Amino acid sequence: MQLTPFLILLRKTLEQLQEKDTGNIFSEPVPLSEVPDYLDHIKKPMDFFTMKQNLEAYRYLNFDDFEEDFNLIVSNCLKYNAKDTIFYRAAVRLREQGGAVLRQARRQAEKM
Ligand SMILES: O=C1CNc2cc(Br)ccc2N1
Repeated sequence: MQLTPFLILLRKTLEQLQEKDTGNIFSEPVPLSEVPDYLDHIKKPMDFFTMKQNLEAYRYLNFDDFEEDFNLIVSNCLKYNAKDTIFYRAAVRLREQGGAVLRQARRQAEKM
């Protein structure tokens, strides 16, 4: 496949995913000022802005690795936060809704 169409597809998929983050709690790195003990539990932080940066740095050359970092956004949040928190439920919703976005984008990818 050709790189340029693939990357415009990842750009579109990334904005579709970011759209699901209505609370805007995944679109920027978790502020270590608000959450000082965060990197004590979270080995690799991830967020949609970082993903965009990674995309443009050509770090995503297949959907698996793109999807890998999205999954980090979700799993980091499930790991750090108690089940009874808004944050945890947000991550579950993102897993669900983002999963559907990803399945479709992958389908368009398979077409390529
Ligand atoms: O796990 C998280 C996801 N994002 C976030 C943003 C702020 Br602001 C504060 C805490 C978190 N924790």
